[PDB]
This record gives sequence, C-alpha cells and structure tokens, in this order.
Amino acid sequence: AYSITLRSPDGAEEVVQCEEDQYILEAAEDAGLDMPSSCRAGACSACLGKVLEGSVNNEEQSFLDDDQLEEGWSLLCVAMPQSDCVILTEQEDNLD
Ligand code: FES
Ligand SMILES: [Zn+2]
Ligand SMILES: [Zn+2]
Ligand SMILES: [Zn+2]
Ligand SMILES: [Zn+2]
Ligand SMILES: [Zn+2]
Repeated sequence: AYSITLRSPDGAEEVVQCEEDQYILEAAEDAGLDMPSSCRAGACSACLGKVLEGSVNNEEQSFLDDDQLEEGWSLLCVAMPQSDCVILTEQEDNLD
C-alpha cells in the first residue's frame, strides 16, 4: 500500500493509505475526508488535484490532455497511486 499525503489550499494535511488498484478519491472518502467530485468518471474537472510528489496512474481519465497530465494535474476519482505521493486538493479552479 501507498501513503497519499493530501494537502488542501487552506492548510489541512491528512495521510490516506491507498492500494495500487484503488482510487485516490475512494480511499480519501473512506478516511472521512470531504473531497470535491461530480461525474466520478474521469470526464470533468471537479475532483482535480495536483500531484506535487510521487507518481499516479491516470490511465482511466479522459478530460485532461497529455500536457496537463505532465504538469501533475490528476482527476482523483479515477487516479490510482503508483508510489507514496503528495497531492494538493481542491484544484479545479486553478486548472490552466
Ligand atoms: S469527478 Fe468528474 S473527473 Fe473526477
Ligand atoms: Zn506534513
Ligand atoms: Zn473503500
Ligand atoms: Zn466546477
Ligand atoms: Zn517527500
Ligand atoms: Zn494542452
């Protein structure tokens, strides 16, 4: 299992454990965290986070393009971790 450090823009930090075949958002919600989402299918931006450290599998998503993925943007509803990682939450409105 992997340690996912979730950091919010308001300064909260929580570490959520998540398996390599488990979605980041699902894991966070199990842990009781209040995370944004809408379609839960990788086709919008509502659940967006930014991967600051570590590695995530974004293969199931469809909304972000290749350059956005490279910058670290990640739709957490269908993202799965590939390492311990640090992810900034609540990022929809910062998507560029
Ligand atoms: S909630 Fe729509 S892409 Fe994640
Ligand atoms: Zn810390
Ligand atoms: Zn669960
Ligand atoms: Zn929105
Ligand atoms: Zn580190
Ligand atoms: Zn682009």
